Amino acid sequence: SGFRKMAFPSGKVEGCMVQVTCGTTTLNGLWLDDVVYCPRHVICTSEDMLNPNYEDLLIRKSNHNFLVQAGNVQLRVIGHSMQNCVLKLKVDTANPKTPKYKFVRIQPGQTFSVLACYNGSPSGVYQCAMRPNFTIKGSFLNGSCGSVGFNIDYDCVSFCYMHHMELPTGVHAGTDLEGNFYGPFVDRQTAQAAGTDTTITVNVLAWLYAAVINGDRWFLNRFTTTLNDFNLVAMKYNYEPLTQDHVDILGPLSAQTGIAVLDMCASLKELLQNGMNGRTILGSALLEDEFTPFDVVRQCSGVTFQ
Amino acid sequence: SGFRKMAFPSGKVEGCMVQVTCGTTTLNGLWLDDVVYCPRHVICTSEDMLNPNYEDLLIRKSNHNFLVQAGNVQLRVIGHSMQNCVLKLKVDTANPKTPKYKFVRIQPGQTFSVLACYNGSPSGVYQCAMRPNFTIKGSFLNGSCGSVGFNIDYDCVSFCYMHHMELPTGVHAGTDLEGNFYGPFVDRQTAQAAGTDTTITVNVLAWLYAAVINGDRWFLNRFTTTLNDFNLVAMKYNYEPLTQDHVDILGPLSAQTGIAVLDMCASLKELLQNGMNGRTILGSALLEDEFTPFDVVRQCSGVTF
Ligand SMILES: CNC(=O)C1(N2C[C@]3(CCN(c4cncc5ccccc45)C3=O)c3cc(Cl)ccc3C2=O)CC1
Ligand SMILES: CNC(=O)C1(N2C[C@]3(CCN(c4cncc5ccccc45)C3=O)c3cc(Cl)ccc3C2=O)CC1
Ligand SMILES: [Cl-]
Repeated sequence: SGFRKMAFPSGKVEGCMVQVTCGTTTLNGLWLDDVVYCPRHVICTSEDMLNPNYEDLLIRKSNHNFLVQAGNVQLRVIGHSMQNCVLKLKVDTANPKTPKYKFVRIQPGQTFSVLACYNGSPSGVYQCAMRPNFTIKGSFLNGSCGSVGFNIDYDCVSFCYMHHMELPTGVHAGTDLEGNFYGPFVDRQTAQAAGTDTTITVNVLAWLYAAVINGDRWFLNRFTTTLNDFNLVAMKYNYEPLTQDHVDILGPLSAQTGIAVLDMCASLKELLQNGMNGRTILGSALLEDEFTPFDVVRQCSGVTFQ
Repeated sequence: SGFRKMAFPSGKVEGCMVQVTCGTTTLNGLWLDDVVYCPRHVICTSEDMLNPNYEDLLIRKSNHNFLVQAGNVQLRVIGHSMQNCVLKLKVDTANPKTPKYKFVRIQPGQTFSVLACYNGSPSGVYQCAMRPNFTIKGSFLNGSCGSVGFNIDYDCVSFCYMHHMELPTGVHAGTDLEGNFYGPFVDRQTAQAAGTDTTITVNVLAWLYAAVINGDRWFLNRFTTTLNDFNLVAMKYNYEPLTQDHVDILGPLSAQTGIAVLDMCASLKELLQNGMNGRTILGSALLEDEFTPFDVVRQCSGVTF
């Protein structure tokens, strides 16, 4: 019993974190095999950030201008290249702690663990979701760039995020491990803003199923709804549209609890209209949207507390 | 910017988790140097759990009855002994991944990271607090016993909790690494319950300071209070009493924000009496009490390990 915001054990990622320095700029790097991946803005000064010409800044750099530090050991940079917004530094030593890994690009609504790092040293681990507006509500200070997001399903680490910047509303933007940004963001200090965010409906439904599994049913009602009528209500509360894909995805949780997806949608419609009236669901007074259907299945018991 | 429930990086603890099997019972063990620590109930059958005489159950076991597995390698048990509610299995190999460590017993209100494990394999990491009623609001299933709680102080892992059981309300009970339970619990299948819980006042105040540091200031007011008047109100709402030690502990956060501790206490009094009126603090409609003053300072400064 219990339901917590749970991160993957971070050890496999801790053994990959290094410090990358170019002149006066220092940030974090991810060392996998003989390559160190890091944000390309490590070659920029604060003045370059308004309209940087990365190709022009990079061509003036040699391998020996990049200082990579792994623990207390200096790695030797033997090559460099840029791939989108990421810099790939070829080093003379393969990481002996390199886990089994893949680079995966995630979709909005998907969750991941973040290992926040400073100066190549891990400081903390927390759970995050890719918001529908392609930002993440992380906890990062100056020096955290190059910190990564990942999932570890079945002992293989799937790296999905590298941290690049904080927007004016305090939310965060970054790229996949191929340097492609999530959202319409650029690694430029030009005026940028997070778009209006919405609630991840499929995740709130998954979390309502987690509460039924753990033994709570107070929020259920005798009603059902159509998918279209549910979406007309959801969008009035700034909730993302629920698609047939989301309904299909919620199938296993629906079978385990015996509550049809559109019946759970009717409960969600009622919760949005009435609020909680002093009650909580899994220790929360707000409807949680940062647990996916997959996260609920992973954490919750396979036996519903009927 | 941003404020998340953050755990310590778990790698140093991951390298210590092993699987311990005694007959049909399998649970987790902590392998430090040449000793594997685990809950002593690993030696009980379901019937034994009703009224166990652990010394009598243990005397009937030999070293080979304990199967310890580290990854895909079997560890050879060369000795065994009991210390309170923990079983210490002496093995023939010292853990090459043993970090610098200490066993520490924590007080209610203190937070720690839990590395939830099943079959000796880590599955997740989360942050939680020792409740004033000595239980923890964890997330554990059958097979999680022997999972540990810890904090990191520079390079040293301070182990503070080992998981033993789940109470009827779904909350959890366990021991320090010396086998002494937190709370009036026993490792027996008998009628036991979590007592009435209270809110950790010093932690709520720390989290209000974290919110101010992050730009959430709507709850601040021109008023102040005395410590005694605040405690009379806090008692009415099932909040733990605030002591002069708690006030001293909140000093740095008070200096950084310019909001005196008793000034923040007046803000907390108004929130208890009136609620939030449709507003949230750090994305929460409830007053959060699982962040200590130290956790707030650490997350708002980026302390590394
Ligand atoms: C909040 N940002 C800023 O004040 C500044 N900034 C800097 C930066 C790099 C570091 N960094 C941060 C990343 N995460 C958290 C942070 C917290 C507090 C300060 C900075 C942080 C950035 O955002 C950056 C990178 C890129 Cl690719 C594009 C633009 C910027 C940028 O705007 C200084 C001007
Ligand atoms: C909820 N518990 C139970 O139904 C049972 N139980 C078993 C147990 C050992 C495992 N375990 C659990 C530990 N954390 C989470 C759990 C989730 C779901 C089932 C069990 C869990 C226990 O509590 C145990 C240990 C001790 Cl030292 C004292 C008594 C018990 C005990 O009562 C079965 C009867
Ligand atoms: Cl995805």
